Amino acid sequence: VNSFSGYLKLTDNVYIKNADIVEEAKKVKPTVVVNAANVYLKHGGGVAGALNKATNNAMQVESDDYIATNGPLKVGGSCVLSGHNLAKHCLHVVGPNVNKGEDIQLLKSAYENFNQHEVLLAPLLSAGIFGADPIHSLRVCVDTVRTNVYLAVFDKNLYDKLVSSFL
Ligand SMILES: OC[C@@H]1CC2(CCC2)CN1c1ncnc2[nH]ccc12
Repeated sequence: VNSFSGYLKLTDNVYIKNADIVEEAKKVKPTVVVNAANVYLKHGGGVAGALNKATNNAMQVESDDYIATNGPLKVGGSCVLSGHNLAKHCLHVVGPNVNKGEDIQLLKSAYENFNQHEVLLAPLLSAGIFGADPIHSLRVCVDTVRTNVYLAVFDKNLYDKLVSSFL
């Protein structure tokens, strides 16, 4: 039993809800919140910009030190950093950005990072400003993640469409 509330159950382990991931994380304070990151951890817009603003830019400060030490992530890769005031840990995961020409096949690799954590609050990777089809992002998530994932979908039109089209 965990403290996630109001989710629709899609499969044995994947749940989905219409919610702002920032407000969800502040309420639940999960062990792991997933960020929709880029390889430079420049948290400018989308989910990443929203999560960072909620930390008063502390996420960006920590991220810049991480990059200065380790260099950029790989597309499809991830790193674990602090969850600041939002969660115990933030898993920064790089889904492909279709608007940069990145291979959509790397989306499965991105979701595989979730399997290293027993429970996560997460967005749909590569959705939104990353330019991939959110219906596709959901299918890959369901077919790749085996740990317990609670998906926060920002757009009502998307959320209702995601639910009504789910196979
Ligand atoms: O697939 C990620 C989706 C796609 C997006 C562009 C249209 C809606 C942003 N995003 C979010 N998902 C959950 N919580 C969020 N909080 C702030 C942004 C955000």
